[PDB]
Amino acid sequence: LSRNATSSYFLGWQEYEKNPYHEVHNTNGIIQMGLAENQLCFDLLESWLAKNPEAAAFKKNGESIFAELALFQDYHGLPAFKKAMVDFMAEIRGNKVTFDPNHLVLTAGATSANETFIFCLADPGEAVLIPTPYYPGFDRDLKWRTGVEIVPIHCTSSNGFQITETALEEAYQEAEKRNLRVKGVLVTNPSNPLGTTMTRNELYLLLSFVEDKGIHLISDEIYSGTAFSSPSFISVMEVLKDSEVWQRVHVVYSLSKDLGLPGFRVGAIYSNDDMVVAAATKMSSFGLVSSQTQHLLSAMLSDKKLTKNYIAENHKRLKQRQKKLVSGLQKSGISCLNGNAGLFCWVDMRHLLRSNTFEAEMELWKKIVYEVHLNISPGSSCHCTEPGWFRVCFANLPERTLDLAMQRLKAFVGEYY
Amino acid sequence: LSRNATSSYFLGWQEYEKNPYHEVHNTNGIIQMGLAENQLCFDLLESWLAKNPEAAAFKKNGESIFAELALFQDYHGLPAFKKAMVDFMAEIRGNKVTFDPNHLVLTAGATSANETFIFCLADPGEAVLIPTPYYPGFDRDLKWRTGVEIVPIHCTSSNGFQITETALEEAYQEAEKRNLRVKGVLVTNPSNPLGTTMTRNELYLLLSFVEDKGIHLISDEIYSGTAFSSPSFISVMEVLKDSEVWQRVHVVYSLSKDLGLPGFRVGAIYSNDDMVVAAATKMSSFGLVSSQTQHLLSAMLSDKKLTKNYIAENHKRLKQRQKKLVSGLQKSGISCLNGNAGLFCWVDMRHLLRSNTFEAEMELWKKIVYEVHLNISPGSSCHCTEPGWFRVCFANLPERTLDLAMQRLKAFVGEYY
Ligand SMILES: *CC[C@H](NCc1c(COP(=O)(O)O)cnc(C)c1O)C(=O)O
Ligand SMILES: *CC[C@H](NCc1c(COP(=O)(O)O)cnc(C)c1O)C(=O)O
Ligand SMILES: [K+]
Ligand code: NI
Ligand code: NI
Ligand code: NI
Ligand code: NI
Repeated sequence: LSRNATSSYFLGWQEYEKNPYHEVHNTNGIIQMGLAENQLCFDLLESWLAKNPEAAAFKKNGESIFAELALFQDYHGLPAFKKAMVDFMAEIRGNKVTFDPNHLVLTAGATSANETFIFCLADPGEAVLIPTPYYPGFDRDLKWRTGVEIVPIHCTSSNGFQITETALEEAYQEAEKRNLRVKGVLVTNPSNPLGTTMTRNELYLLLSFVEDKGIHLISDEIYSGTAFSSPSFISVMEVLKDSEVWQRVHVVYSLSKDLGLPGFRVGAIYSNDDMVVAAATKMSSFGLVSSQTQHLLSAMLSDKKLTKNYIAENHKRLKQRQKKLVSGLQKSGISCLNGNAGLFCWVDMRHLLRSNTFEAEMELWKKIVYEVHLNISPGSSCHCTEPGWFRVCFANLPERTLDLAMQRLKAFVGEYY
Repeated sequence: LSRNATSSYFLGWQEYEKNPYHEVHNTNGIIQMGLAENQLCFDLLESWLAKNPEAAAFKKNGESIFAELALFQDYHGLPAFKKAMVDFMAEIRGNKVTFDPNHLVLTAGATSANETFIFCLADPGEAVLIPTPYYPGFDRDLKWRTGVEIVPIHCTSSNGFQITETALEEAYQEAEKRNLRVKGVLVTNPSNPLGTTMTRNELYLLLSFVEDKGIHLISDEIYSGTAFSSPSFISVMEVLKDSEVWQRVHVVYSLSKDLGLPGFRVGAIYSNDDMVVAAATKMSSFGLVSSQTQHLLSAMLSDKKLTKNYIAENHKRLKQRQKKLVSGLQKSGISCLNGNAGLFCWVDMRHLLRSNTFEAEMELWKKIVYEVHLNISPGSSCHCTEPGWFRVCFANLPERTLDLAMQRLKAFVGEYY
């Protein structure tokens, strides 16, 4: 084959499938708390669909448009869907910001949109700065086929894993050291795996740093609609609304996490740079969104009654579900980073480490997966600077199963501590 | 931006949108005969859908499976859909060959599957051999992000644009000359833009050549279901059915052309090499097929009554439509390559060239688009070795519009010749 053709986050995931938990067929199975999915609000969608069958019937205004959709492969995207998307994104941001649909580019999921953005701004050998801890999938998405390098901006629990001027300069000094040409910074807001919204000061800090370095800022806002608690979610685009730096600020979105439709593969890129758009637009040809899905979500995201109620009901259920995990953890004497967003909790299990090393982290992880039968993501998998932290997903399973996981966890700790 | 971020086939296409033809709003518009789309058999699908609403209703065996689909993002693909796909591909090949679903990899269209295959077999700087003329989109799909080079295997009208032992060695000698490492040959069977099925002798010739060079063979069989006339379509996989070369034979498929659903973005890769599959599989994450589309086509492609009737009715309508273009052309004294497949005719307009040059070809093309108001693909756009040839699509428009195009063409020739 070729070079391109030739961790724990992916292993635990594969182990889960080798022996998945089932409330009837396999009660001693592995419980999956390692995938950030949101299955809480399906009933609201399932209900709406069964009563609004026209979208799925390839019909518009009553008349069939099956032929038009079957042929639609325009890499510019279905216009009705792009408008519905930019309004939904505006609604999530309290309508404090507005997006132009001619500047929105659809992609098959955010996995496809992040890689695409890398291909547009960084040539092989070049580099991007990314705050750690970060989504484990980034190592694959952003590097495998682009040949670009990620230089970590380290963050510690000292200041709640926030981004500091110190970390930024330090990460950039590491780039210059390795003679790597830094093309930009890619941040996740709200943060995965932290489950925290970025503060306005962090945002201004990023905007200033990339203004002094003449580089790009990419904000992965896929969890923007999962901000179920104060403070408020602040889009990087809102911070620009209060010279030439805005042409270097970009947004990556997806309907995978707030709507819980990762299977439909709807992602997007939004940039103010007319050039980035045109190039990203052309690249979407490699991963367009099914026109069938575009038309369906175009009808759903157009029902302002459905979206207003969905957002409010999702925040509510997320918050309730989050407290149930926190309390379940507090029950075993385990604390979490104070999070107000995401579909997971960044958990502090340092006090359970044999030693302050990653080797010890690994060991604790193995036991949890092979003994407690729970799949969670270790912090080294997220490139966290300090051992002991784990990401635990709480919205990808039934409440009762969540309780079960907690019990198996309480037993374990009260079984070795 | 970056290097990656920074012809006539694409221009004529853009001109068409700047002034598209319309049988009511714009009769002097440009007629599109440059896009190989099949709108002939939509009625059969549209009809089936309106009477089998469950697929589009996210329901299986009566029960809702909306939640399961919404969450399905497995890069291994929905199993029911993969089985339905491998049987449909088997049916198109007269069930003379069988495909294993664990060896089939889904991608968002064949555009996504061809690039992916390039990333798996060729490292940047390396090369692939491709018979000309070939699909203009290949220059973008296979080279833009892979950095791989295409070395043309020239074919002339002398022997009906078939592939000869001479052309193969010659193309390979050109590679060695440019110190390019040849990784394989990528062929289109049936051929685009020729609209001809590959003969068994050509297939054996390719299998032998790649066996002597120790390289891979990729067969783009996206038009396999558009073989509406004798001789029969012969899959490269059938030729292998009558030592270690089969592990280097691969197939690229799509539902864009036989089913006429380019908008749904369903593509696939099939290889016998367990290693290629696993790697292609991982790469599909960048362009997965919407689970909604997978489930819909899983029901449709499972109705053996629908598929048997669709295939037979499609061949029939294609053949009838093809003769209508040939006769329309013969009417202006224009001949075509004797084609038995595809959604287009490879037309000989050499006798209309001011001179035997491409400059003259360009000139004839400009006039046709700007004067006759017809969009067709010139042969240089396909990297044809001899000027004067044009690809004309006949299945992407209403019969009456097709007649109109013919009239405007007859007038033109009888207006300058
Ligand atoms: C649901 C997986 C979750 N996060 C994934 C993810 C993506 C991929 O999303 P998609 O749109 O479905 O391709 C892109 N960006 C980020 C920042 C994340 O987290 C997880 O398990 O972490
Ligand atoms: C319908 C366009 C037609 N051929 C396209 C094409 C593709 C892309 O197909 P998709 O599956 O929709 O991404 C891939 N391979 C080949 C060989 C062709 O021709 C055209 O206008 O030529
Ligand atoms: K897709
Ligand atoms: Ni367009
Ligand atoms: Ni603009
Ligand atoms: Ni899988
Ligand atoms: Ni096998």
